[PDB]
Amino acid sequence: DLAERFRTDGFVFPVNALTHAEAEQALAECQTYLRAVSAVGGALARYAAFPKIHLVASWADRIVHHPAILDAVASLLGPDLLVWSTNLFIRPAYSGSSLAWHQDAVYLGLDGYQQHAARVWVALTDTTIANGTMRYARGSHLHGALPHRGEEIAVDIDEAAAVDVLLDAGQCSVHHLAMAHASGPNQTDTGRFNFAIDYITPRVSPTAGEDSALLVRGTDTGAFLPERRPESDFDQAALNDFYSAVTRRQKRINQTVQNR
Repeated sequence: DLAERFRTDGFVFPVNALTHAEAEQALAECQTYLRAVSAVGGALARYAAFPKIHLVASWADRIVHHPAILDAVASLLGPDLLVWSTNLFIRPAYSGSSLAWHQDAVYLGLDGYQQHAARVWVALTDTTIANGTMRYARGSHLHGALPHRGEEIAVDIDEAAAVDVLLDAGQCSVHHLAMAHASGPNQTDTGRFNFAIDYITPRVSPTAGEDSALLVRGTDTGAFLPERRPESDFDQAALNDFYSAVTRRQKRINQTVQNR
């Protein structure tokens, strides 16, 4: 029924992943990682929060391979899975900014996310009605990406029917890349930390340009050049593959953004 809920609503949550203790430990490792790349500066600091954290940081590598997440995603997308990107979405204490309703798919340049992709939104902290959580628009995914603070989907969203994504630390939400969502400001004294993972099957293909992804279930990488797991935090081989993979991805992003 998990797949049925996902396909009907365009999302499904909560699904269990990390324990509270694993969530807190992961958050500590994430914070340690952020400080470290900030001190190194350069390209790691610039791309600290996206799009390939899992290729250089052991804590991110561990989560995207977590069996509970992979099992949940497999029940939605099938047994052949790849990690296409990772994102840190952090809303610090008393951050007054808001994000308009929008869909993740707009600038990803992917073909086949309609049936063969899902974003896993892992709560490293609790998500509450007041700490800047995401809201979903149920059923807003059924026509794929739509035309678009950030830019906003050109459609009227019923705010009263929107669904606050409320999670215990360690739980996650899974939503369609065409799910319309918005996020409010964090009104609390504690930062809100979420780790987002884009899972795809080999039936997803880039609209244009060379692309890469990390095989996590199955043996088929489709059109994607294969990536590798980091042997250790900031291992030089991982850094070199990171530079290559991020450069490849940002070329794609730059290209789709140009075709607005």
